[PDB]
Amino acid sequence: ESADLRALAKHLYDSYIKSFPLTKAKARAILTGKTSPFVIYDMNSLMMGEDKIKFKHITPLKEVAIRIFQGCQFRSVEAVQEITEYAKSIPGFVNLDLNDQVTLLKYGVHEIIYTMLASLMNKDGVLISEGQGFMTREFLKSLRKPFGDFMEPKFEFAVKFNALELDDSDLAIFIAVIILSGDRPGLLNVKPIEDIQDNLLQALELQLKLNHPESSQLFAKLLQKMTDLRQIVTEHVQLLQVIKKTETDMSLHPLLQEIY
Amino acid sequence: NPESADLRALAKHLYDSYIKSFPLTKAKARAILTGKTTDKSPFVIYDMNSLMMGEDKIKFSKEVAIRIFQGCQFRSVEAVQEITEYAKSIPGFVNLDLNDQVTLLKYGVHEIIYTMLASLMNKDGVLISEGQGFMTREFLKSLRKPFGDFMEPKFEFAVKFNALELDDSDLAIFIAVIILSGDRPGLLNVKPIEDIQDNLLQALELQLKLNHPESSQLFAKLLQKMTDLRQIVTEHVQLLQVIKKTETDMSLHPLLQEIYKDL
Ligand SMILES: CCCOc1ccc(C[C@@H](Cc2ccccc2)C(=O)O)cc1CNC(=O)c1ccc(-c2ncccn2)cc1
Repeated sequence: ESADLRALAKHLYDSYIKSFPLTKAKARAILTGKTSPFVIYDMNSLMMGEDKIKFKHITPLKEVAIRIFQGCQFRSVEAVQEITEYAKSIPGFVNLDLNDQVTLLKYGVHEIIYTMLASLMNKDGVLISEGQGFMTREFLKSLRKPFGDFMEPKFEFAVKFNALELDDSDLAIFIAVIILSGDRPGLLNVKPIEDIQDNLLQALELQLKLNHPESSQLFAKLLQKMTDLRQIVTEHVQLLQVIKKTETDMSLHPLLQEIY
Repeated sequence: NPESADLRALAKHLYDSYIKSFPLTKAKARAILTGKTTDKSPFVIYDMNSLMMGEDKIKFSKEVAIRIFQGCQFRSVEAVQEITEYAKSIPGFVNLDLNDQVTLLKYGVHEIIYTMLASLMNKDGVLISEGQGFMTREFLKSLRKPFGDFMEPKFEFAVKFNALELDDSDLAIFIAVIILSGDRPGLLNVKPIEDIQDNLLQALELQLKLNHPESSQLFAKLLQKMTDLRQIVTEHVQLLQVIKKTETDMSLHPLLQEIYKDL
C-alpha cells in the first residue's frame, strides 16, 4: 500500500511547485548567497527600494510603519489565492461540502501563510516581492510601536521551525495536513475531512522517514509545531485588533479595505 | 528487537510509576462513572441542597461558590504534588539542571492536570473527592459569574480527548512527553531535554501502535491535542486575573500563585 502514499507525496510536491512561485529551495539559495536581492535595512534604502525596484505591495495609493504593515496584509491576500489553488489539488478536497471547503481555507490560510513565510526567513531578515528584496529583521524591529513587534514573533517561530530542515517536498504534505483540519469551527461533515487528513498524515510520516532517516521523531517534532503556529496566528489577530481600535491613520480607499 | 524491547521496558516503568503516583486512575474513574457496580456509587451534587448534604456524606468559610473554587484549588495543589512525584520517576528528569526541573514542572503541571481531569469527566459532570462524589456540568455552569464558566472549556476538551479512548498505560507516557518539553520559556539546557523527549516519543509511538493497532494515526491525533491543552491553560489564567479583581476577599494558594507567575 506504500506505493499510494508515495504517489500522493509526489502529486502534492508537483502541485506545490505549480502553485507557489517562490520555493524554499530557491529562497535558501538567495538567503545564503549562491546566485541578487536589494537590501532594505533603513529608511533611505527603503525609499531607494521603492524607487528602483517597485515593490507593488508598497506602491503609492503616509507613515512608513503603517505602509509596511499594510504591505504585509496585501501580500497575505495575494498568498491566499496560491494556497486556495493548491488546496484544490489535494485528493478529496474538492469533493467536500462546499461550505466546509470555505471553512477549512478560512481558518487554515493563516497557519499556512506563516509556515511558508519561514521558508523566506533567516535569523537576519526576510525575502520580499518574490525574492527581489530582503528586509532586515532589525529594520522591522525598529518600527515605532506597535509595529516594531509585529514581525518579530514570526521570526522567532521561523528560526525554530527552520531548525527542522524541511524541504519543499516535506512542506507540500505538511501544508496539506494543515488544510484538512477537522477541528475548525462550523464544519458540517468532519468525517471525510479527518479521513483525508489521516491519509496525508500517513503520507507525511513516510516522506519524513524516507527523506530524513537520521532525524529521529521528526514527524512528532513537526506536528508539535502546530502549537507554535496557532499561537502565532492568535497573537497576530490580537495585534490587528489593537491597531484597529487605536491608530487613526490606517484607512485606505473603501474598496481597498473591502478587498484586503 | 533489542530497540523495541527497551521502549517496552520504558512504557512499563512509566505505567508502574503512574499507578504508584496517581491514586485515582482512569480505569477506576470509568468503573465509577459507568455505574455498573454497587460499591462504587458516587453521591451526585447537582444543586444547593444536594451540595449541602454532600459535606455531610463526603469527607473532604460560610459563602457558596468560593467554597467550590477553593476546594478545587486544594485539589489542584494535591495534583501538582502527585505530578511532581511522577516526574521524578521519569528517567533522566532528576539529572537535569535544577533550574530546568522547576521550569519543566512550572509549565507542564497544568497541561497534565487538564489531561488527567478528562479521565474523571464525561459530558455530564466530573468525579470529585477521590471518586466519592460527582458534580454535574450544569450545576457548575449555574454558578455566579465569573465562576459560572471556569470548567466548561475543560469539559469541552475532555469529551473530544476522551474519544481517543486512551487508557492509563497510554496516558503515563503522554504525560511524560508533556513534561519533557524542550520549548518551555527560559530553559537553560534544551538538548538533554529534547533527547529524553525523543525517546519518550518513540515509546509513546510504539505503545499506541500495540495497544490500539486499529486506531489510524492515533499518535498524531494525540500530539495535536497538545495545542488544545495550551489554549485551555491560557483561558484559565485570564479567567483568574478577572477573579483576583472582582473577588478581593478570596485567597489563592501560594503554590498555584507561583506556578502562574510570569507564565
Ligand atoms: C470542582 C470542579 C472541577 O474540578 C477541578 C477543576 C480545576 C482544577 C485545576 C485548577 C484549579 C484552580 C482553581 C482556582 C484557582 C487556580 C486553580 C487549576 O489549578 O488551574 C482542579 C479540579 C479538581 N477539583 C476537585 O476534585 C474538587 C474537590 C472538592 C470540591 C468541593 N469541596 C467542597 C465543596 C464542594 N466542592 C470540588 C472539587
